[PDB]
Formats: sequence, C-alpha cells, structure tokens
Amino acid sequence: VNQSSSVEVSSESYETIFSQRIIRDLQKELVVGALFEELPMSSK
Amino acid sequence: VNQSSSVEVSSESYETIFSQRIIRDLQKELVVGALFEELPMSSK
Repeated sequence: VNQSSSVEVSSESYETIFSQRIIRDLQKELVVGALFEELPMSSK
Repeated sequence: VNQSSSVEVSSESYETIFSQRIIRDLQKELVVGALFEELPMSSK
C-alpha cells in the first residue's frame, strides 16, 4: 500500500513486522479474595 | 445427600464434620465492675 515507489508491495502484510509481544494494560488489581483465612473443611 | 454419584452418604450428618469450638464476640468490656475499691463489710 505504499504506492509511492514504482514497485509497490503486494499487501501490507509485507510492510509490517508482526511482533508477538503480548502486551497488556494495567489490569485491575485484586484485594478482596486473599485477605481472609481458610477453614480447611474436609466434609460437606 | 450429595447424591451425584452412585453410592451416597446416608444422612448428611455423616457428611458434616461437627466441631466443638465455641466462639464469643467482642463482648461488652466491663469497665465499672472493678474500678472502685472494696470495704470488706461484715454486717448489714
């Protein structure tokens, strides 16, 4: 799609480097779940 | 109960692990019972 040059590439796939960094946003942190303690129940 | 599988416990009492732990709340602090001294009386 850069058609400026006479000999332009077929797709934009060939004009792009697909890095595979899997970036992520700040994701809501979690507090409520771990604060408390467990009663290892072993029965229903 | 927990009747999901062939083979089930009979009463759900054979399920629950009854505990014998007893718990009492924060329970009103008794401030004025002992603040003051005693006159050990021996008559009305």
